[PDB]
Amino acid sequence: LKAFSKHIYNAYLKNFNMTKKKARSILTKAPFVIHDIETLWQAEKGLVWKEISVHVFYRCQCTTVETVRELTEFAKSIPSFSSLFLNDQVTLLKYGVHEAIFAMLASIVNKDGLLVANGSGFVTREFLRSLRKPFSDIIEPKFEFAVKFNALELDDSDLALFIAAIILCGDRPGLMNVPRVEAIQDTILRALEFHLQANHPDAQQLFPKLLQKMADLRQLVTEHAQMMQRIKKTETETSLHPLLQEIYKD
Ligand SMILES: CCCCCC/C=C\CCCCCCCCCC(=O)O
Ligand SMILES: CCCCCCCO[C@@H]1O[C@H](CO)[C@@H](O)[C@H](O)[C@H]1O
Ligand SMILES: CCCCCCCO[C@@H]1O[C@H](CO)[C@@H](O)[C@H](O)[C@H]1O
Repeated sequence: LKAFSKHIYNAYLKNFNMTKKKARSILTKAPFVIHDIETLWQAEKGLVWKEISVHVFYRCQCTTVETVRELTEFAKSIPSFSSLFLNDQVTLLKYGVHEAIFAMLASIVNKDGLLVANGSGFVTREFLRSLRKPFSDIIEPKFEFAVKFNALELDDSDLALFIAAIILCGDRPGLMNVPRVEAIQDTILRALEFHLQANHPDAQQLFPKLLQKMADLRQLVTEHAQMMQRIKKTETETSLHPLLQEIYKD
C-alpha cells in the first residue's frame, strides 16, 4: 500500500511542472502582478508566457489543455491505468480531468489570486472578477473551492493519491470494464486513508472530508460545464479549443 503510494507520488513528481511545495514557496513561512489591462499587456511582453475578457479566457484554455497533457502522462505512469484498454483510458480522462484540474488549482491559489506562467506571474482575483460577465463568472467559484480546500493543508504526496482517485473512478459514463476500475479505485482509496494516518496523525475526519471534496468537485465540474455551454451558445466570437470541445460534447 505505502509502496504503491510512493509510486503514485513519483509519477506525480515526474509529470507535473508545478507542485504545491514550489507554489507555496513562491507565494512565500517559506512574481509580476497582473491586476489590470496595462499589467496584462506588460506581462504579454515581459514574461512572454478579440478583447481583454476573451484573451484571458483563451489563456485559461491554454492552461487547462496543458494540464490535460500532464494528467494523461501522470495516469499512463501508473501501471493499472496502462493495463486498461485505451478506450477506457480516454473515457476516464474525459470525465475526471477537470475534477483533477480544479483540485490542483488550489495548490497555486491564495485568497487574493493565482500564479501563472510557471510561477513567473500572479493574476489577482479582483482583476478576474472585473472581466465581462460570462468570463468573470467562471473562475470565481474555483477560488471559493480552493480556499476551503487549502484549509485542509494537504501536501503533494496527499495530492498525488487524491488525484489518482479522481481519475480512476468507476462511475464514468460508457466505461467498458467498470469492475476493474472500481478495483483500482478502492486500492487507491485504502492507500489514501493509510497515508493520511501516517502523514497527518492529528487531523480528525480528514479522510471522510476528502471524499466529500471529491463529491463537491463533481458538482463544480457540473456547473463549470453549464457555464461552458452558455459561452458556446451566446459568445459566438470566442474560439474553443477542439480537445476541450471533445470533452464537453456530452
Ligand atoms: C491573463 C492570465 C489569466 C490566467 C488564467 C489561467 C489560470 C488558471 C486556469 C484556471 C482557469 C479556470 C478555468 C477556465 C475554463 C477554461 C476552459 C476549460 O477547460 O473548461
Ligand atoms: C484499445 C483501443 C481499441 C479501439 C476501441 C476504441 C473504440 O471505442 C470508442 O471509445 C471511445 C472512448 O474512448 C468512445 O467515445 C466511442 O463511442 C467508442 O466507439
Ligand atoms: C488526452 C486525454 C484527453 C482526451 C479527452 C477527450 C475525449 O473525447 C472523446 O474522444 C473519444 C475517442 O475517440 C470519442 O469517441 C468521444 O466522442 C470524445 O468525446
